[PDB]
Amino acid sequence: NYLERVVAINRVSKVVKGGRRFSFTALVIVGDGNGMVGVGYGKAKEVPAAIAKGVEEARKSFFRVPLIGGTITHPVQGEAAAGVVLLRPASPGTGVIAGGAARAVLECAGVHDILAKSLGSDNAINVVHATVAALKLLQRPEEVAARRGLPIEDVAPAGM
RNA sequence: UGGAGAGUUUGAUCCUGGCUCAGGACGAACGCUGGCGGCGUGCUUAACACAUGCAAGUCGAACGGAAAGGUCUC
Ligand SMILES: [Mg+2]
Ligand SMILES: [Mg+2]
Ligand SMILES: [Mg+2]
Ligand SMILES: [Mg+2]
Ligand SMILES: [Mg+2]
Repeated sequence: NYLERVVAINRVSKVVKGGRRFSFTALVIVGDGNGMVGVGYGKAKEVPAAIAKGVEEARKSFFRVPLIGGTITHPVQGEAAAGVVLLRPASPGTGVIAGGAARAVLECAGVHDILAKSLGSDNAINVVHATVAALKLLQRPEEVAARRGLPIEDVAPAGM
């Protein structure tokens, strides 16, 4: 009952005396589609096995995403090894304006209204890691107001 | 009120970094094809050389007059 997206599958190799031993990696995104998403790498000698391992890794590594009604609360910039991803909230009309990896992550997390731009490296793994880093950096109004005081010193027009 | 990427250096990897493509636009040209209407638009090159016709006249209520028409007129 989850949403699973396999993002990138590539064939890696290792050289031995005989020749090249091939294997497969399959980066997988898994999320409940509502507010919670996980990422798992996964790797094996066969594509379905790698996909499976990615699925269990992601499902074990679920984490929670702060939404404010179908979009993220405030703009953020996430930083992976060398991938840079910029996310900004948008009005309810907009869709998900994102690239491949970022779109996978956001649509599995259950985000409907986002402008996502990748500025650093183009590797899919690092783009995914930067996106999850930005989602970690995200904040909620309720604990920012808990940290500061008098939880009205913000702007909460919609609510619901 | 608005921002999408992909291919390509390696046995494989991650960076750096060029090259290339997917969009739009045109006072356009060319290829194939071609029913109609509405509204626009048409020498971007030789400020090269130009046949022909037309693109600046008007006033008799300023004037002397009488080539033309109309006149009473011989
Ligand atoms: Mg770069
Ligand atoms: Mg080399
Ligand atoms: Mg080597
Ligand atoms: Mg490149
Ligand atoms: Mg000219």
